[PDB]
Amino acid sequence: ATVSEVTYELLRARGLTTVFGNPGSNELPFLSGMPDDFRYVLGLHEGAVLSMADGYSLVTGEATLVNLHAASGSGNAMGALTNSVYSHSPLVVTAGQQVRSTIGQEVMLSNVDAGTLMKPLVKWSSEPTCAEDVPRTINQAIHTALLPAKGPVYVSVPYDDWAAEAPPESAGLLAREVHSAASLSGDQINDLIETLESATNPVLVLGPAVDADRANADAVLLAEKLRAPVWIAPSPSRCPFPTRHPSFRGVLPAGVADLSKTLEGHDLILVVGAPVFRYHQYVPGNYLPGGARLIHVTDDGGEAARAPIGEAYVAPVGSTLEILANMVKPSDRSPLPPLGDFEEAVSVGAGLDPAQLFALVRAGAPDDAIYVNESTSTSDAFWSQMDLSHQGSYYFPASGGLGFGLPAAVGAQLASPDRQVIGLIGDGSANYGITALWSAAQYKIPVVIIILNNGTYGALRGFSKILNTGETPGLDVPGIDFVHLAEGYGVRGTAVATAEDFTTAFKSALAADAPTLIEVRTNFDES
Amino acid sequence: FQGMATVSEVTYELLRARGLTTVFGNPGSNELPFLSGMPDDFRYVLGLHEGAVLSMADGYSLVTGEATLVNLHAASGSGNAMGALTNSVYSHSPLVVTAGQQVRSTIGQEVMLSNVDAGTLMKPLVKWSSEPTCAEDVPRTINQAIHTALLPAKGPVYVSVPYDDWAAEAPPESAGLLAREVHSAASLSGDQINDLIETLESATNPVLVLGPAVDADRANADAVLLAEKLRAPVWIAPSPSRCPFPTRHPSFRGVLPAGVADLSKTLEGHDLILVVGAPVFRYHQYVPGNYLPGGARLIHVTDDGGEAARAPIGEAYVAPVGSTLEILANMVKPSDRSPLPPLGDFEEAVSVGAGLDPAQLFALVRAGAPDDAIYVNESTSTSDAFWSQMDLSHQGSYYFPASGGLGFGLPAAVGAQLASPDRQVIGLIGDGSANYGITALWSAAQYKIPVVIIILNNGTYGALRGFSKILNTGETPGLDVPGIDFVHLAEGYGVRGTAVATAEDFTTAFKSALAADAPTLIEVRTNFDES
Amino acid sequence: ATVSEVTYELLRARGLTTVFGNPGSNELPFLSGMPDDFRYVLGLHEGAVLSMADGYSLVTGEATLVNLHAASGSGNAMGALTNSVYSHSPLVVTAGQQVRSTIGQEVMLSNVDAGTLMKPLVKWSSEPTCAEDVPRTINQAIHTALLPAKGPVYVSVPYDDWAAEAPPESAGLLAREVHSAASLSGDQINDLIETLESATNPVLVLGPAVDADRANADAVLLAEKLRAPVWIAPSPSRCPFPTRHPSFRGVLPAGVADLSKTLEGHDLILVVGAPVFRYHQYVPGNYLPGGARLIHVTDDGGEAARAPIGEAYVAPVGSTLEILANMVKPSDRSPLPPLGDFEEAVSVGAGLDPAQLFALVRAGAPDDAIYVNESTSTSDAFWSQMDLSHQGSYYFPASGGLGFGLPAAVGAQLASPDRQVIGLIGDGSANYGITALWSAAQYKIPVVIIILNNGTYGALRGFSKILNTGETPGLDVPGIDFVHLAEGYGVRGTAVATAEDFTTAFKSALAADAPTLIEVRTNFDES
Ligand SMILES: Cc1ncc(C[n+]2csc(CCOP(=O)(O)OP(=O)(O)O)c2C)c(N)n1
Ligand SMILES: Cc1ncc(C[n+]2csc(CCOP(=O)(O)OP(=O)(O)O)c2C)c(N)n1
Ligand SMILES: Cc1ncc(C[n+]2csc(CCOP(=O)(O)OP(=O)(O)O)c2C)c(N)n1
Ligand code: NA
Ligand code: NA
Ligand code: NA
Repeated sequence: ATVSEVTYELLRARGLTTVFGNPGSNELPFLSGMPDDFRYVLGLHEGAVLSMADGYSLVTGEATLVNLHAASGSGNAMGALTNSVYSHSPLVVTAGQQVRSTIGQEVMLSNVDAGTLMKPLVKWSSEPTCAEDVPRTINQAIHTALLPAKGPVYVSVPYDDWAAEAPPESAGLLAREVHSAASLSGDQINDLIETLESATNPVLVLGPAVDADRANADAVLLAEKLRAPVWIAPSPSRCPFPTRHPSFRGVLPAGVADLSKTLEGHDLILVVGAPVFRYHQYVPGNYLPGGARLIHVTDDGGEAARAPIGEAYVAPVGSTLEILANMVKPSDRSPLPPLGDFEEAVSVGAGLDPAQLFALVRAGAPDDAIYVNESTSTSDAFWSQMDLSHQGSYYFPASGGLGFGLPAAVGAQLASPDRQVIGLIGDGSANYGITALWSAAQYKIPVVIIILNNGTYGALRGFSKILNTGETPGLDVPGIDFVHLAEGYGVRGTAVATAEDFTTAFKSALAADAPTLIEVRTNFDES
Repeated sequence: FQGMATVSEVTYELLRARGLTTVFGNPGSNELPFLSGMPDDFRYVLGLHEGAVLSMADGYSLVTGEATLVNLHAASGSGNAMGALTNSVYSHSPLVVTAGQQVRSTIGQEVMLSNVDAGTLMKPLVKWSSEPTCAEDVPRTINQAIHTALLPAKGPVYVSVPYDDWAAEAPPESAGLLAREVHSAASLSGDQINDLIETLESATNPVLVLGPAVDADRANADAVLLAEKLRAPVWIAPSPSRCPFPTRHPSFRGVLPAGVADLSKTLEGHDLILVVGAPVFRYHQYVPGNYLPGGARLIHVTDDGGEAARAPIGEAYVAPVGSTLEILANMVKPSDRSPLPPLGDFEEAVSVGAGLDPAQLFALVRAGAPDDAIYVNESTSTSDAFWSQMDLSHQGSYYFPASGGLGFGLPAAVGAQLASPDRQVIGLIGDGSANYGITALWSAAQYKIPVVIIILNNGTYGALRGFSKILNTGETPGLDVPGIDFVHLAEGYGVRGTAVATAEDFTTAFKSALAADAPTLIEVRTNFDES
Repeated sequence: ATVSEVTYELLRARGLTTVFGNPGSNELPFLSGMPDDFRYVLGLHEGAVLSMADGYSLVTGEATLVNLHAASGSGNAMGALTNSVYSHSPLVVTAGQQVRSTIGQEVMLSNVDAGTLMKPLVKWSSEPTCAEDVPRTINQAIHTALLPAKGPVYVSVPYDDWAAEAPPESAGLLAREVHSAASLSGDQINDLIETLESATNPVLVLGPAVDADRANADAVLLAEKLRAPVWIAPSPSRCPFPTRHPSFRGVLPAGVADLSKTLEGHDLILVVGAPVFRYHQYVPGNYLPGGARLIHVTDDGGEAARAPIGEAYVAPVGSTLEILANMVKPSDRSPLPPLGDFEEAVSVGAGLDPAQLFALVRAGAPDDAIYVNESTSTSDAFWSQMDLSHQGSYYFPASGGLGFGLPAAVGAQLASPDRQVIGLIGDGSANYGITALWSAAQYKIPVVIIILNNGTYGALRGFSKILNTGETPGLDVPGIDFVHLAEGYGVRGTAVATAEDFTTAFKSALAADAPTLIEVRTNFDES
């Protein structure tokens, strides 16, 4: 058996039968041995490749294989790889390397220190020391990617290694499983449940790891038992809670003073499956309101260690929430009132207000749509206006690395055969991942992409107000036709400027067997 | 005192002092405080994508020779530029890349848009990288960054600055920083010359192999004079990124093949290989055999000590390529050989197919294009065609990505053109390559940069079909890129584009494009040999 | 309140009141603010300091603070720090750095990239970006060091930072706790207990994490229930099991072929709290014997991912073993017979055979002595001849980094007020940590150090036989008088070459209230 034959038998064994790639000189020898039950998904650009892989991974929860070209290809993906770290995405990224004997002379398409290139992002990286060790290195890469705290891994393989004889002890590799402890001490539970039934006025703050661990329902049950309001942790990348449940209050602001002012009056903040906290704008003050204690539950030891306040429990979010939800006593307090009806959304301007666009999307879109959002200035509008209740209904770049949305939408859709993925991309964001449109065309991936085109980097105009920087060079991106870009990559696109035309183009796009792009002209509030 | 200056005011006074008045950027939360203090004599060039930004900066740098400033956003923006940065390393391009970082007190908690270990992110590419330990040290860190970028062996440097540092009071002793110069020894021992000239006048049949650093050091003329004096054939070192010699000079023989056995077979018969301004060697395809032909000794002259150390054969001299070549050219004795005959006429260029053969397209480009065009090439399968068919005779006439990192060509062309007020830049980009830097077309449109971009569209990754023959890998997934309209992409970014499939229509579209005051794209349908 | 005042209030809060150090220019400002309830332990050499800290940490289980000097001081400790990684030792190593404004100009005693210097060893390293962040960086360092998988952390602090005003939000830091899930799913248990009661002829292989988690008793109960033989995993750094219990069989050989041949006949290898496996000598072949499946239980996800065979469970070793021990059914199989008598130990030679010296040590030493071993060629002798029956009775350098033994003995003794620590150091090993004798003298630490002096690097003569390298330069270390070295550092020393004189010197040394060193002349088998 060759290193290639054993590696492929192993990827199949682990469910990595979808490969996202942009190929090169040094990866043809890997790709040549590829079996017929595997599918290769080509992207024209490594950032798109990797972000497509990321979206595919987020929807499935499964590890996902990426194959990139040398240093130039791996480098082009570093920006996207940041999002994978904070989204706890088990991408397994393999890179082709030049013939093993020639790397030292730095011949053309040598990756010099391949283990260093992708640090400090990836949890783990290896250039195996010999062809023999390539299969076990890939086994270790996969187990490592799926180990709490989940995350991306990188393996650089010299192209001549694939042809080498595989080591005898490789039937051994296939058989390997690695399990995580899926709970925490019985003693440590009774402390959590005492503190919860103790609290006079508690609040749940929920992060992406609740959505990742498919614990939306157990979060709901725990909010019902405590009659507790529920906020989403700041800078959210996923939606961990039904947005029209009585307990839902929205997203905490990502300012230190602003977040503590919002939670004023609560004696216990229980934060589940989020860092404490993913602040953004620098607005200094108190982490907590007076007379408040914070309990913190996370898969990520890094998150628990680096928090500046609180009592953390490092444990699986799924299990913990399931246990607490099924064992806390219903409280005395009255069940919470139903939420106000959705605020009314008028539009005065040449185009649509984001608030109105999202209300039109709510009315038109399937009950079980998946929304891949990368529309930086429209957050307040989205949350005040969307009705999400399925697991896995919202994805946003977890480190605000732009060029996630368009590609992640395509990848999410490929993973989601019976759920409609709708991309809501700004005109700025779309340019970082535009070539993923070609992949949707080629592989007939029926995504809907909505470009919110306000002619500007809106969120950066928002910041030049808070930072008193004023009229800075390069806030404006005028003169982009996204219909021309879509047709350039073989995707059918229409431009739209009124509610009636949008409702039409959207109803149409949801019916389509093919990728569709709608360019909406949107208005930016210049206060 | 009332002579109180901010870190921003001193940094800007310094960038002006050093000629870095052109800034390439894609902005973010953490860079607005830098950009806000930017003066009026400075120009910001926005790119929609950091790889495009940085490749534009690279092109601008290659034409001028000067250090060039880039400003990127945090970890996500810096990471998007790692691919492009590889080309900067092998092209010895003095890019100074600054990145915004989150407020200094908040980086440890890893708040949103924290770069965690900013110094590690860009290793091992950049020669040098710093996150200064305080606001006070930001000006000197940037001074050091610039001197370091321009120091043999030239290359890219990275500085991550927390955004709150710009507003901090600058250190007292900063008039001192401006006054700073750093000079490199621009020559080598008199004794060491007489060894070079003895070995050269010794050789019964010597050959010059020339690399990018001859073009970088503006030594094209002195290389010519040296080839005239030795009546020596001149080859370009393999996997060239620049053209260091006139391609229609008597001595010109073309590009050495980038295989070990193939290169040594080509130089068979020569007793002295003098390699100037190149690694030994930038091989690509693994074709094993002898590094040198029988009876041959290799002299190797390079600014780069790394290149001299890592070479697997040869006697190297680490010295400035410019000076060395100037000295040798002016002091070697005319040899007892006949001056070399003029080159044959250009081979004839017929095209059988639905489109143009690259050899015919390049012959049409030769006939249409000004004497002094600059060509930015990123067309991987068309190399033999280019060299057999182009008449390059001026410094700085050819750029190709120095680590074959694709997404250099389109953006580097735009940047090269911005730097090149009196010379037409012509991009020759494949349909594959163009997608890695497509957004640089927007920058050309916005800033009214009169580049001509020729997409050679053969519907495929041609050079990878070339490789699946040599590597016996066969029908591999993802060799084909069908269903892309570059005219639609150009018009999408506000560049005027036409598609063309015959010599008559190409000659027309090209004559027109060269007259334009605006970026123009010609999509040529080309033929790929499947037999 | 200054960064120094808050840092000290925090170290006290966390029980880090014992500080091991070698001081310099850049650490005086930290040390000056040290309170009276704290003790500083000076070592003359950073390797010794850090190995002393390691020994102190191993006996207590607690995180332990080290303070080193700049790049030259930190560099001198890199070797010792390797042992801390593989011994899962929560050392918190702080280093002084030059004044923050002057680091860039690389003035004298600048650490250039302090975060890079100690990678890839330490789990985690920071140079805080400002004085304000120094207390939280140290809080994060501590939590990180104690988080499964435990290990060393490094923090470089510019000396001017200690004097800076501390941030408002510092009462917050003190209050912080981080707990680990101290168990694993009820479902995942029933799989373990089925597989164990299933097996016709199972074997326990035990590693250092059993001793670290104070699970010696529960390992015993589980071996009694399965009437199972117990081996220690190869290259052991701790003793996880009573050596005179019926089930005890010794240490597995650290060769691939040799280990699988030893376990031939077993259908289930359960490995608890060790890597799979810590091989040394390259003796190639089959990882497992035919018809064998390996279950692997570890706190370390790194250990579980990189293993080349086995079904791994990443979980707390203490809990797991306690659960299994209390819930597996007693088996049909006959209770195991009492062990063979200790083999006879005669000596023909100018000195003692190691086997005879260890039998003299067995007879003379308290039931509950702690042995710190760094005697590379004497392993077979130690295990065939010692009666260890208590938690924390054996320590050996976990990456065979020499210069652990002498210092770890001193540190172990300082931590161990009512148990006698006995160091068994070779003449080779002793030179790497000799200066720790000074620390024992200064702080009146009643360690007993036995130098086994065979005039040679014995284990390297052992290897030049297996590697057919022959008479290699530098196998011999003649002309060293350890009595002169002891007295040089203010420790009482005697040299000894017969059983009768050893029994005398040893009886005397156990009576001492002061460090004592015995140099025994030993014989090396050149066969
Ligand atoms: C790779 C990368 N480059 C730059 C940024 C900075 N950035 C964040 S918000 C923003 C504006 C994006 O514009 P658009 O998508 O149009 O959103 P809008 O604010 O207009 O709703 C930019 C450029 C980033 N986060 N990531
Ligand atoms: C960033 C990057 N990804 C992948 C490669 C591998 N590669 C080498 S040539 C090539 C095909 C591009 O060819 P194209 O521009 O279509 O020109 P042609 O081969 O048709 O002449 C690719 C993808 C690379 N060099 N750089
Ligand atoms: C820091 C370090 N350097 C070198 C070695 C290699 N080494 C391992 S065993 C050994 C010899 C030590 O001999 P000694 O302690 O006298 O014991 P003996 O072999 O005679 O039992 C050496 C040099 C090592 N393990 N650690
Ligand atoms: Na916008
Ligand atoms: Na092509
Ligand atoms: Na010895």
